[PDB]
Amino acid sequence: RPEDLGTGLLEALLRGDLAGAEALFRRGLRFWGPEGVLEHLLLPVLREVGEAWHRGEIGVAEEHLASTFLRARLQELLDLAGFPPGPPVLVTTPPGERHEIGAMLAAYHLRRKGVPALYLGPDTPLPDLRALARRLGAGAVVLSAVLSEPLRALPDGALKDLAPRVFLGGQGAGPEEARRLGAEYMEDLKGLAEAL
Amino acid sequence: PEDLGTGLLEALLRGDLAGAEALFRRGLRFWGPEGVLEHLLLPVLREVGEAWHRGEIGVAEEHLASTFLRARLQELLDLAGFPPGPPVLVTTPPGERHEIGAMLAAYHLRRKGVPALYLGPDTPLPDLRALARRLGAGAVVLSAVLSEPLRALPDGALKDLAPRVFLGGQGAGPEEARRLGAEYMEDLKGLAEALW
Amino acid sequence: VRPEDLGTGLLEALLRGDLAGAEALFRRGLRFWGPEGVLEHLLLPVLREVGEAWHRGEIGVAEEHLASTFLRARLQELLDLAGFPPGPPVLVTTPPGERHEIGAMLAAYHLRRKGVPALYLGPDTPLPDLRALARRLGAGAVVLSAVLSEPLRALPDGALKDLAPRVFLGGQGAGPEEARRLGAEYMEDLKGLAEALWLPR
Amino acid sequence: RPEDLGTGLLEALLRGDLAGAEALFRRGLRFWGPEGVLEHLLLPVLREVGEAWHRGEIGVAEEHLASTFLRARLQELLDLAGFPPGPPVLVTTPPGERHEIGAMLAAYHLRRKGVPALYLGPDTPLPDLRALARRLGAGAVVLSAVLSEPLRALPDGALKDLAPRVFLGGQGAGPEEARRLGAEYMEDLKGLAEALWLP
Ligand code: B12
Ligand code: B12
Ligand code: B12
Ligand code: B12
Ligand SMILES: [Br-]
Repeated sequence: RPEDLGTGLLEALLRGDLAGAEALFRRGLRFWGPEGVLEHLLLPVLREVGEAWHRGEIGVAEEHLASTFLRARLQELLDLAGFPPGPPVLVTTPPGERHEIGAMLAAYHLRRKGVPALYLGPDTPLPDLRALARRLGAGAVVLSAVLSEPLRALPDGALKDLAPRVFLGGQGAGPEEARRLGAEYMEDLKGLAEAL
Repeated sequence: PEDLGTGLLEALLRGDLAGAEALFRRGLRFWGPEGVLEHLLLPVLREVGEAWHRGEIGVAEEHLASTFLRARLQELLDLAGFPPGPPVLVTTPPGERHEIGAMLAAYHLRRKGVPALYLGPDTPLPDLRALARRLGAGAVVLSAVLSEPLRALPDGALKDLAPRVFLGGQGAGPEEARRLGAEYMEDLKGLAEALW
Repeated sequence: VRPEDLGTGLLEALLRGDLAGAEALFRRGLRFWGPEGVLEHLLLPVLREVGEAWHRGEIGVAEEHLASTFLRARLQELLDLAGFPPGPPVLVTTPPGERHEIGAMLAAYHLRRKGVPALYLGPDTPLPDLRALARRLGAGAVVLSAVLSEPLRALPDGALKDLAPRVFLGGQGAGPEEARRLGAEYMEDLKGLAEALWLPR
Repeated sequence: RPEDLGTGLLEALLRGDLAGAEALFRRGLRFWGPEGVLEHLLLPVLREVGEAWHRGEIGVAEEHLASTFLRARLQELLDLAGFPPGPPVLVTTPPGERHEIGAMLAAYHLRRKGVPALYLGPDTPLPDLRALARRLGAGAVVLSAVLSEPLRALPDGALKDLAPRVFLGGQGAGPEEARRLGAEYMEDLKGLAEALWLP
């Protein structure tokens, strides 16, 4: 039953039953819809994995396994959203940030609203990012920070003119760090599309 | 993979919906969203139609397969993004009961960032015109598999359904479109370009 | 708060072409009340309101189409979430001339929820073709949904009698007298259809 | 058209035409099939991207974009190969190795041969990897190294007893470094499943 899908998915992953995990995920998709399954299945399982690690019950390998699975499910949804033409929004994470899920969520929410979000993958050097934005005439750059340490490593103003609009979010980011870096801060992914 | 079409058709004809669903999903993984329509859904649909037209299968078997494929397309349709802004209304001419062409058109538009509202088939023109006007629709798109429903319409019938009116499907040709006051397009890939 | 309270919001979302909003509201209803709840207390009441509003001339065919297509899509989703078990199927359709799908889809859904392999063919299946498919697949039953009475009236006495070992007819277009004339078993309760099949558990 | 697919795909990616890149990739699939498209399209384009970067013709962002696309196509094929039951083989890259494609190829070739290859993602610390292998009762661990420096940083015997069988490959690896690390070395992915089954 739905309230038990999260537990089932997590237990499936922890015993290496990818087939079973995939079926459970698909059930979640059918029940909650695309946005629903992200809010009520993907994120809760990801958090529980994190909490289990933070508590010492599993290691990085189990975490990697679950993240890779969920990244694959999200990439599927990303390609089902389609990719509109027109000036792209480049989506990535700060240098040193290897966690991808936040960035992919942001790209997904934009693409569902008809915004051409180009997900680059994580960990993009800022000069290279600036150059690509300029060449493709990107309207915005969007950064997801799960950890605060990668943002702390950046100098003041580092994000300031990557693109006409620069957005920073994720639990690793706050309004003060965004201001220091010269980015706009946003808490809700659902409002990122509206903001553009 | 070049065997997915045969497998799907045989699965449907023996009423193995579970197997047909898996095969369809394989086709999705392999060919992508637009690809599975070109390489799996439409070929199977046509083979079913041809088999019926040849007298090899009965209406019930055909219905079963068509209903399945309609359901798979509706799934993909709702997985696509839906932007805000003036909608494009998508339907079929009065008397045209076949849905898949219209659904394809709506899907290809939604993938390209166009807010295509699929109404279902068989919409009377005054009612269609009124809805377009009320919602401030930028366009109406009609899919005609049969030519007879178009033939029954008076000259100019489609001319003012919305600021732009497109007619396609194998039931339509450039001369019939001109007679009816619609713009003709053969390729769905060019419909999105024509709007943006 | 009850499911039918969301009906006005859902319908108004649909009528202004806010598909995202309509979908979200429907999904909320699903989370809160569950599938059977939302079907009985949101989907059907809204479908009827749409129909009545059309029958009264308050909305045009296009708006009605839009709403019906939306509700059909939500029901098809639930239908495919119920899964498809193995075993001899039950074929679900509507009589020739009957284009309305929702009743048939409901019947298929309630069977599938109870572990019965209900094959929904779509609507409007000729009887000899239906009989042939039932025979080939070794179907235990056929289920017919009739919203209109005229399609049933057009059929000869006994026409439904031997489509399969069991044949069930329902929908507001059907009554017990017409079912008896046609040789079908008449059935009002969707939740009791599986039980009526006399299968294990 | 086939002889033009690689150039077309690369140019599509470099101008951020994901729709066009996806179609071109699908054409490659129609021509060459699943295994074919990897040898004739995915890998050549990946290498050309790399070479173009190494030559200074594109920046990291363009490379990231193309690699992310190709990673997505490979993950698709990986999950199409299916996942059999039975004791898994864990597939990853050494600590410090962020490149994924080699590992994904290895997992794919195993899965095609009916081996349950669990791709973990890249860059797994060895104690954590050891623990997961133990928990899942994995018969083998497979590591793909494109860079040599991450292997050089590892202590002697570091890969020994991650499972009863441990394989190391990729251009970053050679037989001498594998022996030092306590892994078995191999070059050809088409032989890897057979090499795991047999002694
Ligand atoms: C999972 C998790 C991890 C995972 C991260 C990988 C993964 N699986 O995603 C792993 C295992 C790596 C991890 C470990 C650590 N992480 Co941790 N862990 C978590 C946990 C449980 C969830 C984080 C999470 O929600 N991630 C999913 C992302 C997508 O959600 P999100 O970042 O909150 O972002 C949301 C929004 O901001 C928005 N969003 C995301 N991106 C963007 C971008 C834009 C533009 C916008 C508008 C919105 C947006 O969408 C998201 C969902 O709504 C939290 C605890 C908790 N929150 O309950 C911590 C937590 C974040 N971790 C913490 C940290 C920093 C760590 C550690 C360094 C601490 C340690 N014990 O060593 C380690 C080391 C990191 C490393 N070396 O890899 C601490 C933070 C404390 C602090 N700030 O000092 C937390 C808060 C735990 C705690 N309560 O103490 N962690
Ligand atoms: C499948 C099929 C059926 C199926 C329908 C399945 C279903 N949809 O539920 C069934 C078996 C029901 C059927 C029956 C009939 N159909 Co029939 N059958 C076909 C068949 C084999 C394929 C049709 C098809 O490709 N559909 C899929 C659609 C999407 O393809 P499409 O219309 O070509 O559209 C493409 C493009 O135009 C574009 N597109 C679509 N819409 C739009 C819109 C725009 C704006 C744009 C830009 C692009 C675009 O995308 C599509 C794919 O690339 C063809 C024969 C053939 N080989 O083509 C006939 C055909 C269409 N059928 C035909 C006939 C005669 C019938 C019947 C009337 C036969 C009869 N006497 O009873 C019945 C009608 C039933 C009714 N309800 O009225 C004729 C039509 C002749 C005509 N009118 O000119 C055809 C051509 C067969 C023939 N050669 O005689 N048929
Ligand atoms: C909605 C509706 C429509 C909608 C249909 C929406 C849709 N896409 O499905 C629209 C607007 C299209 C419509 C139009 C028409 N319909 Co109308 N409308 C209705 C309405 C309001 C409700 C029908 C309904 O409840 N549908 C849902 C189904 C599932 O409900 P149900 O059949 O009662 O079934 C219940 C149970 O029997 C059970 N069930 C269903 N099937 C089965 C099977 C089994 C085995 C079991 C156990 C149980 C079961 O499930 C349901 C639970 O409540 C009624 C009037 C009313 N207030 O009831 C008419 C009504 C059915 N319509 C009617 C008419 C006349 C029409 C039109 C012909 C009007 C016209 N002039 O063109 C058209 C028909 C077009 C055509 N195809 O020929 C008449 C039918 C008269 C008759 N048949 O004798 C009605 C009764 C209105 C009237 N009093 O005049 N209609
Ligand atoms: C593509 C590439 C990149 C790409 C990576 C793209 C990507 N997303 O993977 C990019 C542009 C990022 C790149 C950059 C760098 N790379 Co580079 N580039 C290459 C290139 C052109 C090809 C590598 C390749 O083919 N990878 C794909 C994999 C699958 O191929 P493979 O490892 O040969 O594996 C084959 C087999 O071994 C088998 N296989 C793979 N794994 C396994 C496992 C097992 C068990 C088995 C049996 C078989 C097997 O499958 C493959 C055949 O189909 C080579 C140059 C060349 N001509 O080879 C370098 C090369 C690997 N790069 C190199 C360097 C130096 C770098 C950088 C460190 C440069 C720098 N920044 O200073 C960075 C890395 C930055 C970092 N630390 O993260 C060096 C490595 C030197 C060394 N290892 O001693 C090379 C050799 C170039 C050179 N001549 O200097 N590179
Ligand atoms: Br009900």
